[PDB]
Amino acid sequence: KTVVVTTILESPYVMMKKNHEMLEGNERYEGYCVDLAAEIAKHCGFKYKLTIVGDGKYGARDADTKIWNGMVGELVYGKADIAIAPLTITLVREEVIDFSKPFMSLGISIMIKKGTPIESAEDLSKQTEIAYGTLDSGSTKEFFRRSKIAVFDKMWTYMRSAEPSVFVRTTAEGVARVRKSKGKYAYLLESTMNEYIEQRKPCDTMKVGGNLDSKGYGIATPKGSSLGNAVNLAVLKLNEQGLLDKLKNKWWYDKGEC
Amino acid sequence: KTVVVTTILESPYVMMKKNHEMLEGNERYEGYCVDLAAEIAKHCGFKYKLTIVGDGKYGARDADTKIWNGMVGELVYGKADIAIAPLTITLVREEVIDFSKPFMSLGISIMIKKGTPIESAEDLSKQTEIAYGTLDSGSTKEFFRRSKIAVFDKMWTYMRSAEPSVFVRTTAEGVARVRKSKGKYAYLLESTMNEYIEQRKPCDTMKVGGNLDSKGYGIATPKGSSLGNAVNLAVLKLNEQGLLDKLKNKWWYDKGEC
Ligand SMILES: N[C@@H](Cn1cc([N+](=O)[O-])c(=O)[nH]c1=O)C(=O)O
Ligand SMILES: N[C@@H](Cn1cc([N+](=O)[O-])c(=O)[nH]c1=O)C(=O)O
Ligand SMILES: [Zn+2]
Ligand SMILES: [Zn+2]
Ligand SMILES: [Zn+2]
Repeated sequence: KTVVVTTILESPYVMMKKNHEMLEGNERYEGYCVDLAAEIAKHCGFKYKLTIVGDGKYGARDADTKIWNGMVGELVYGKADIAIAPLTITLVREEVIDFSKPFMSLGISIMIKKGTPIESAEDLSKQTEIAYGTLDSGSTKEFFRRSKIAVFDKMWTYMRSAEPSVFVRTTAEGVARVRKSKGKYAYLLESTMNEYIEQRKPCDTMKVGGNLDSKGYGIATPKGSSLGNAVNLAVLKLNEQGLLDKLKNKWWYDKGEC
Repeated sequence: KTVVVTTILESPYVMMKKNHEMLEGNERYEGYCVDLAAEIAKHCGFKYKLTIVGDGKYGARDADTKIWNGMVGELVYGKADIAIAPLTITLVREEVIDFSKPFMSLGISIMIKKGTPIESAEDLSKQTEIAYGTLDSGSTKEFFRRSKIAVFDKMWTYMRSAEPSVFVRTTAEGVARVRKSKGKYAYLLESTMNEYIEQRKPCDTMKVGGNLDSKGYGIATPKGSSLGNAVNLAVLKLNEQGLLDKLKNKWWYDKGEC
């Protein structure tokens, strides 16, 4: 009866409260997705427990073992009832789990250390001085692997063969590498996260250019789950009553340090 | 079985071609949604007929009789098998029809005659010299009817009681009203249509401000349609292959005149 919610530690969606040691259950966490979970739970009339995905991944199918990892895996193998996180709606995932309508729009975007002479993906592709990479597991990497658009395939060819690895294990690892590399590393990441990091100290990064693509984050449930329909109606309700915009502002711009 | 597709005359989604005489059937029409129809038809593998919704409406539910009109009505009562149109995904609709994931994102925006002293919704609401309204039936009018945000309810209050009616039966009628009102009428409408008009001769209007909200267009099917799942996976496939971005560029900005 208590609904197990799988999610991921990724600011500002889900963060440990300063003092989580003294708190328990859901109280240990805070963020956009924590607020959204409370709201969905409330408008669906269920009680829930938040849990952080064990392997810290979003969800991909291993080619060899054909096994699903990450949050998607937790839903597929029945370890969780619902996932509320910055989880991208994709065709390959839609084939094994259900998604609500998107609660947030976004696209792949470019993060640079301020001053870097890059204005676009095309710019990145036509040069080698400035290295670039992505979160080495998720829909961003997958976007580039699969793309048939020339500029993106050109970038993918570079990135897959670059040594040392241009790929990073976490978003933070990616930001730090931008910040620390005197403008010789650029980072391709989802626009929402780019915009968030842009308003954080030391305020030395920026988003350049437009998004390379358009997609959305959705709340996921196991196929044929009994929560799917209600959860979906809830996201639509909360979007129309302005909540989702409220929450974006609270966690992005009301907190802005720049 | 040939699939009856319901849609609506709205540029650049569905428009009559210049030479539609001597053309027959699906060939009389061109537009973003026409190309969209064809591609979905190839990827779910069916044959279809394009038909323009008889009453020229998007879809709303008569409070009195509780009957659905517009394209939504045609799905609900079994007159059409699928709507492919700039149809907004909303809560009241998702309760009686099925939507695919969004094929396009957008928001309510303001259109002015060039030179009009308005920069935002607040500006509209704080004055009376300049009249304003919406498509008198659709998701936009409903957004204002329902809004609790002070500025939008302030506008709504004015709008509902305005004389003469500031509402219009078609986008075309709204734009003509802006163009001929010498700047005394501003028009609230979806960002996609606003962006398109701004790039067309006589090039005398402009989109001012940001979007007042965020949402999507989806393809709709009757609840429990066999087509439901297939079309959904098709929209995700097209978005990921970059086709949708291709169509948007072809129809919006390769067609610019200003
Ligand atoms: N949303 C993604 C995971 N994911 C996250 C980030 N990020 O945290 O900004 C990214 O830059 N790229 C990516 O694929 C998923 O669903 O795979
Ligand atoms: N997409 C809407 C209908 N609809 C369309 C336009 N338009 O064509 O830009 C508008 O300005 N307002 C509106 O409610 C829905 O489906 O009701
Ligand atoms: Zn800690
Ligand atoms: Zn609530
Ligand atoms: Zn195709």
